[PDB]
Amino acid sequence: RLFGGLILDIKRKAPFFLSDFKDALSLQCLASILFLYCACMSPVITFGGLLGEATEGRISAIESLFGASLTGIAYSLFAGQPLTILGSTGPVLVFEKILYKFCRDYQLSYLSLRTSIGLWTSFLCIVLVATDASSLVCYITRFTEEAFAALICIIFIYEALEKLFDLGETYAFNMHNNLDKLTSYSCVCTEPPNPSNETLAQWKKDNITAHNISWRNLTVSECKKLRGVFLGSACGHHGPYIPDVLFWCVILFFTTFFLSSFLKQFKTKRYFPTKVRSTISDFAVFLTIVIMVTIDYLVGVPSPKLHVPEKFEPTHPERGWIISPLGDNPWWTLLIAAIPALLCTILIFMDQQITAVIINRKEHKLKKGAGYHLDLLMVGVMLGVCSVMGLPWFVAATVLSISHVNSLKVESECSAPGEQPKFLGIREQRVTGLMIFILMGLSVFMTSVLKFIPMPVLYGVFLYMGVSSLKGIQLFDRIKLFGMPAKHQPDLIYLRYVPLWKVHIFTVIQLTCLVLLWVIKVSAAAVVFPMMVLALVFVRKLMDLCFTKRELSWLDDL
Amino acid sequence: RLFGGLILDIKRKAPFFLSDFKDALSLQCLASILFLYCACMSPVITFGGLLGEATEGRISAIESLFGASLTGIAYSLFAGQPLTILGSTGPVLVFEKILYKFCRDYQLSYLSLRTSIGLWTSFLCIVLVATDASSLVCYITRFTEEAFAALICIIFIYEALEKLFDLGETYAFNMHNNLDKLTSYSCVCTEPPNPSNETLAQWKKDNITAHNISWRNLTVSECKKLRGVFLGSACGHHGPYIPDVLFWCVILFFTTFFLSSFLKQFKTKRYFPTKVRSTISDFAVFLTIVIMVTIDYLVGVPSPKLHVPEKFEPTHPERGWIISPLGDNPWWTLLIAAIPALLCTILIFMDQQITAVIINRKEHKLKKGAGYHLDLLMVGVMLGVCSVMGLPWFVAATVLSISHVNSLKVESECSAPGEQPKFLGIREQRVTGLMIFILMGLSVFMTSVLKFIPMPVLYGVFLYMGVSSLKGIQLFDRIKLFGMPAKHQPDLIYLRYVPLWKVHIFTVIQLTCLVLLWVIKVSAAAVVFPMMVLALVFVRKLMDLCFTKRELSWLDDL
Ligand SMILES: *[C@@H]1O[C@H](CO)[C@@H](O[C@@H]2O[C@H](CO)[C@@H](O)[C@H](O)[C@H]2NC(C)=O)[C@H](O)[C@H]1NC(C)=O
Ligand SMILES: *[C@@H]1O[C@H](CO)[C@@H](O[C@@H]2O[C@H](CO)[C@@H](O)[C@H](O)[C@H]2NC(C)=O)[C@H](O)[C@H]1NC(C)=O
Ligand SMILES: *[C@@H]1O[C@H](CO)[C@@H](O[C@@H]2O[C@H](CO)[C@@H](O)[C@H](O)[C@H]2NC(C)=O)[C@H](O)[C@H]1NC(C)=O
Ligand SMILES: *[C@@H]1O[C@H](CO)[C@@H](O[C@@H]2O[C@H](CO)[C@@H](O)[C@H](O)[C@H]2NC(C)=O)[C@H](O)[C@H]1NC(C)=O
Ligand SMILES: *[C@@H]1O[C@H](CO)[C@@H](O)[C@H](O)[C@H]1NC(C)=O
Ligand SMILES: *[C@@H]1O[C@H](CO)[C@@H](O)[C@H](O)[C@H]1NC(C)=O
Ligand code: NA
Ligand code: NA
Ligand code: NA
Ligand code: NA
Ligand code: NA
Ligand code: NA
Repeated sequence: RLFGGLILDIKRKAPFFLSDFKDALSLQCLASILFLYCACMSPVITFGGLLGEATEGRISAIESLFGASLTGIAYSLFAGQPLTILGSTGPVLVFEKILYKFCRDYQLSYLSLRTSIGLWTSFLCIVLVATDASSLVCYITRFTEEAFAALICIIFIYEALEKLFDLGETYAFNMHNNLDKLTSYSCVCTEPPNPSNETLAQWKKDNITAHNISWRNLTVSECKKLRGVFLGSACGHHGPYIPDVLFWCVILFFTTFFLSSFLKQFKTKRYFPTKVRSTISDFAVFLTIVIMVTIDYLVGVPSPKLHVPEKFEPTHPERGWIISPLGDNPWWTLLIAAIPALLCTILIFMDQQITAVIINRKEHKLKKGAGYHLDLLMVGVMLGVCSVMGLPWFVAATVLSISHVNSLKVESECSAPGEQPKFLGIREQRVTGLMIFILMGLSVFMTSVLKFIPMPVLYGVFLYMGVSSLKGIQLFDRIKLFGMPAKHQPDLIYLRYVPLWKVHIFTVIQLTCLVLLWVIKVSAAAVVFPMMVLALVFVRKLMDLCFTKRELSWLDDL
Repeated sequence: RLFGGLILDIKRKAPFFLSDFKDALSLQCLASILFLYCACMSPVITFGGLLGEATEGRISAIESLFGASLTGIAYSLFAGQPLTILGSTGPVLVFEKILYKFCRDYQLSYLSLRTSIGLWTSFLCIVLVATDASSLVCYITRFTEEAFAALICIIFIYEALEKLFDLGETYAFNMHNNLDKLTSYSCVCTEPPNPSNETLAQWKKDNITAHNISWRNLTVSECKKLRGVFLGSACGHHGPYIPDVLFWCVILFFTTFFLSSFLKQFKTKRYFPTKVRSTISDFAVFLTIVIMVTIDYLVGVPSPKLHVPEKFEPTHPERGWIISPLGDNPWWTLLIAAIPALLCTILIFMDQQITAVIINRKEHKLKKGAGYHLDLLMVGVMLGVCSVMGLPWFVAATVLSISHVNSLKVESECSAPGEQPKFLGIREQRVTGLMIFILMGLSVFMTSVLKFIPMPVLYGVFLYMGVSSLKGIQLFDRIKLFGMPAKHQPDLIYLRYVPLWKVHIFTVIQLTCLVLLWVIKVSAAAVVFPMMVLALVFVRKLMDLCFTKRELSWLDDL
């Protein structure tokens, strides 16, 4: 029948609707909210700023904030597994870059074509929900759901490190200064000899006379605007050297990670009460942020800070929030815009479904059942709504969702004569995501407070999340201690039943696939990256050949 | 009889003399030498500089280096337990200060009186060796040998941290600068209006005319010498702000400690060969120094460096190395100088014997026997020699000796059946100390290489040594997990046979004594600090009262 899977999922999920809200009456829920609000805001603002730069000021940060708030609210209220956090995906930012120049190349209107493409993508997603294609989830095995996770976590860690490495270019220090000659250490703005006729043109259309302007007062920004030349002993590539800002950022970045790691380990200590070993051990990354913000405020070094937009009206002065599919375009662009819609729908479907498969793993001991058809239906509906309103596209994010799940773990009480309380289950609820995405939409009113949060602290939090998300994957348990290392082995039940060289070959097979994914990740096919989930399944099928089925579904499997 | 204990100790130690040299044919010996050379040099130079400042340039760093080399060589060649490292104690830099005002307030010669006092102290030490008073070692129990270790280690850690905290005063950064106004950020030396008549006097006896001198070129050191005034936007309390030197020092200090801790943990890893898990796991703090020196050289920020003196002749131009007891003093100062000799001999005897008791603990599983009379005899002989030559006094150091012993530990090669390799014994030898104290005396020729070692790296090494020396003390094993904490307990055999509240009272008794030692450590009695070892024994005697002897020598004396 049609819509049969959706009806079955709604019937399964309906009984637990009230329990989903009632189960959120503990402190760990507020701890997760405060943990994830800051860690989820920063990517949204960065993506919004990048898209506004790429689109000449059409889709800026405020539209990204509003779209994220709307999509998160309507996903947390009505969906399947509510522990999935929708988040702005890098890939998208690629799809606009080719699009806008395309709209610049011929003579087309960007917003109308984008809205038509989004509407047709939403229609195709609804059709896919009708056909019940999500049953293809039955084909994904542990092989993919333990490679993709490792690749995404490693990429996240590398991006977190690269974001810190980038700070050295903007804030360049002096590699060779004499501490005895500080009396002769200054930068001065002077007029440029024989300036380029381009700059002369600039001055003329700005009515700028070289002679009358005082040059010895112009500050760095004004000097760069007026195209001046710096002449001094503290000059650099472009602009005076910035003293002691980079190393303070490095100290902030590493101290935040180390302090969070230390504070998230009081559930193993013994010299404390039971209400102090689980109240500053579940609040490890919110106490860290406050402490580091206070330290940064006391020291007073001007490190980069978080800028949240203050206005509420749209960025472009003529962007009243509605976009008809066709207002300044020929009628055939609607019928041509459907061609990219198939690719976009397939890509979004595969990304959302692989994230849902990763989240609903059997090791998390889910009690309330999960549904895949409703997730895709609501993702498509909000994709259409966001496309009509002129808002950026949002799909599931893997690292954020894994960190959300890991923050609601429930552990038992004993552990000294035993160890690390046995994991009993994930706290199943719907208030955490709703509150996170409500607070995201209200950040326009709390700008005066969010301006005190330095960026290196957020980068350290990102690195901590990326490192902590690794714990749990089965891949590493082989990769770490099987391929090369030593001779003796741990228990590792799968060995209790199979040859060692077979395990080596199995690990090598996964490693080659991971390397291939990394190589073709950036390449020229980053546009169609997640489509590769259609390739690992083919390799898994072509593995029963030189593998007996017993070894096959004993060393993989689950 | 007379000298009986010395004869017995010589008879015990004679058989193993050749084995002591032959057992030093492994790599761990060179590893210990390279570990301890740098960690032992820096205190010597710092103490020498401080004493030269306090004595107006009579006993500078070069005399300290030469005295340390001589004393270490003659102690390693002929002594008892050769794992004790003689080192310049802090207490002395106080005697040799007061003894300076004196020789001035009155009208005495410093070197002659100091030599007479040292000679009489050496004579009293030889008499103590003759009387065989070192048998009083039989009275020291585990109670003291586990406080005086904990107190010394904690003091060492605090001093290592304070040495880093001190760097903020010399290199002061700017707590509030505007990054847009770097075009107006400079310091300028200008002539001081209505300068003090003191400075006028200075200029007159130096023939310095205010008018003709150019003030806009004088550098920071020249400006401070000429008593100028700084007038600019980058000025501070005294002198221009130093950009990005303090935070680089902090990064060096903490990175060295973290990297050393990480590198000294490859004896637990499993994904490496057996010749790479014990060649960069016993060379953990010498690879760290090289890596951090290379990083500091590549970055190029002018952090403080290690200054080793280059000259070989004595500091004062008339200090030909010999000092007759009386050359410019009345003949009764020799007979009066004996009064402080009793106190100095008692103090040195108690310090050396408590260090020897700590080192020769039964847990280290010493095979070759130890002797206490010969240690004191040779310490006294070299104290007399150093006093005659005009060199600073050297006695045993606790943290350095403990780190020397811990660096020669021999571990087994079986961690799979059981656990971490069971400690088999301390490698007993005499080449390590001899080579360390030979290399210390040759540092005057390798100044061009030692100048590249930054000081924060050495402070990080000091902190690592102070932290690692804590591991092993029984005190903490109670202090950590008995007094306040939780309800359940580990095995801890002493409990297998006694009341818990008794253990609490026992720990409280030790804590009160430790607090008293800390309080009277600085006080006004730091001169007579180690004499307190005569007080803990009295408390130990007055503990059998409200303690049955069974509980007493089951929880206490091991
Ligand atoms: C670059 O600036 C120069 C300097 O004013 C200008 O060069 C003139 O170029 C035109 C032809 O394009 C000539 O007829 C003039 O004689 C040139 N000026 C001189 C002083 O020789 C011009 O403004 C800029 N050059 C170009 C090619 O636009
Ligand atoms: C920069 O502008 C100021 C403002 O006129 C001038 O520099 C000095 O500013 C202070 C404070 O306002 C006053 O003593 C005088 O206005 C200026 N002192 C002088 C010129 O000796 C000046 O116009 C500009 N500075 C330079 C170097 O051109
Ligand atoms: C401090 O400098 C002042 C300024 O030159 C001097 O003060 C003179 O003090 C003597 C007595 O000590 C008087 O006879 C002079 O008349 C003082 N000078 C003036 C100008 O009044 C002197 O060099 C210094 N002061 C002292 C007390 O030594
Ligand atoms: C500092 O001494 C120098 C040396 O005479 C002078 O400053 C300039 O130095 C450069 C390089 O030697 C030369 O252009 C001239 O010697 C100086 N230029 C000038 C004075 O315009 C000057 O004597 C001193 N500087 C000041 C500011 O007094
Ligand atoms: C330059 O001069 C013109 C005419 O004199 C004037 O219209 C224009 O506004 C001036 N430029 C600026 C930036 O005001
Ligand atoms: C100052 O002048 C006197 C005599 O004119 C001279 O002896 C003295 O050397 C000069 N000062 C210096 C530092 O040379
Ligand atoms: Na990711
Ligand atoms: Na990231
Ligand atoms: Na994803
Ligand atoms: Na010490
Ligand atoms: Na120290
Ligand atoms: Na000592």
